[PDB]
Amino acid sequence: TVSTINSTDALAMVEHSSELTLSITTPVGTKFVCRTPFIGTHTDKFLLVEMPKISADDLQYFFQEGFWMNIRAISPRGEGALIHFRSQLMHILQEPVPMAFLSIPNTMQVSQLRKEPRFELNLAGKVLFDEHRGDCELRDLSRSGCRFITPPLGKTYQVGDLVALEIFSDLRGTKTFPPLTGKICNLQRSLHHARYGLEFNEEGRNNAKNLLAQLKFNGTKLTLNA
Amino acid sequence: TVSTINSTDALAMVEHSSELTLSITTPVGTKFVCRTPFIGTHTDKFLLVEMPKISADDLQYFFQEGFWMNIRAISPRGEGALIHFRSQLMHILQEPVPMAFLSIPNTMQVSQLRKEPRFELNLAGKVLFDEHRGDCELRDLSRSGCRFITPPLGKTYQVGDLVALEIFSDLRGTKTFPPLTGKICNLQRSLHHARYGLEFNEEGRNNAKNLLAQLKFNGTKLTLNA
Repeated sequence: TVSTINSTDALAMVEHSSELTLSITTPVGTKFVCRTPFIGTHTDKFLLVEMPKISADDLQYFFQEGFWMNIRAISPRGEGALIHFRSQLMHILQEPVPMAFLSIPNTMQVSQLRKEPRFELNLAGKVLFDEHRGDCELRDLSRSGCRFITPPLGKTYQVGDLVALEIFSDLRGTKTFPPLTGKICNLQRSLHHARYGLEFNEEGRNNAKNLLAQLKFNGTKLTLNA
Repeated sequence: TVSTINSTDALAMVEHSSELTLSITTPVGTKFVCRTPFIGTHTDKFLLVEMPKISADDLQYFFQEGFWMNIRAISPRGEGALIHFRSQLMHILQEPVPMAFLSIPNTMQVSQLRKEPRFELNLAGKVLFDEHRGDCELRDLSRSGCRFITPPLGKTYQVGDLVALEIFSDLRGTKTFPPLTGKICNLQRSLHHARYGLEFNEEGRNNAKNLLAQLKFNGTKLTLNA
């Protein structure tokens, strides 16, 4: 799962100048999110960062000494990794150059990212198999495969079947993205669900890459950009 | 050969917290050398470093704002690389924490290191071949092979000969390091020189690794530690 290690080792995984994401919560409970480059660290005393490129007002309201924040750093190690930790804004300097000094916790949590990230969704569409079309809902998607559900009492598919998912790309479902083609690699029938796992073929992988690109992230998940 | 590239790209090759070597020349011409960790950089404005761990007096005499220095940074990229550039000490801070701000030049010179570094030397010894010993001088050495010279009028060796170099390990040449064994891979005879290139076998490589370890670096080259 996730690993908790010493901050010195966790930060060694991060490249200087890389971007940090700051989720700030002010003393009165208001929230703000910004990003700023990671300078480096001083011994084990401070985490140095550049002043966020935000309006003077936002700096005034959300970037004051003493304020706490949850920071998320990135690491290129392996297929990537995310480093999460909580830090307090200790000092701000304007001379010789504007920069902030954050606190360093004893440990940080490191999350290894997957080679092929999976996205959770719920996009209606059609399943095309042997010239017949049925309804389906895309529930999980990665550049290599996906998971979809269909009406438990509609047409049934068997493992090994070459199907094509025609996902609606519009608000009212009439237009569809290029088809996600592949073979059913697994399935599960229950009283209320017909669950299927699809493994894309070359064509399917390209259209999947294209579909992920047309989608918009709402802060929680990918959805139709409309 | 050596490459000259933009400092932003050159510094991206260096890992934060890694050690920097500072060769300082004061305004009155005196010289000093110290090492200190690399913090990171602020945008393209400054190179941040930790205060060198030297005596107060040395800091007073060699680490003042305005002083120029030649810096050498290391990079793990490839078999390694050395980044050389000149920098001026722009600002020193004591609060929130002691740290120095150095200038960043437009470009830096990057030198790729070899997988198997070669050392220049001149260590007398004996060449053992077919039970006979002759004089020689070790002139070049790496973990995998070496170059040595012998009296142009002494015994001659041919390419492919399995010889053993018994390098004297003491001040007056009577004791020798474990033998550097291998095959002559090339040679060159001149009026004043008999030059040979040796390729170590397994045994030779181990003794070579051991010999490099017993040697002392005088600041210019490796020599007998005595």
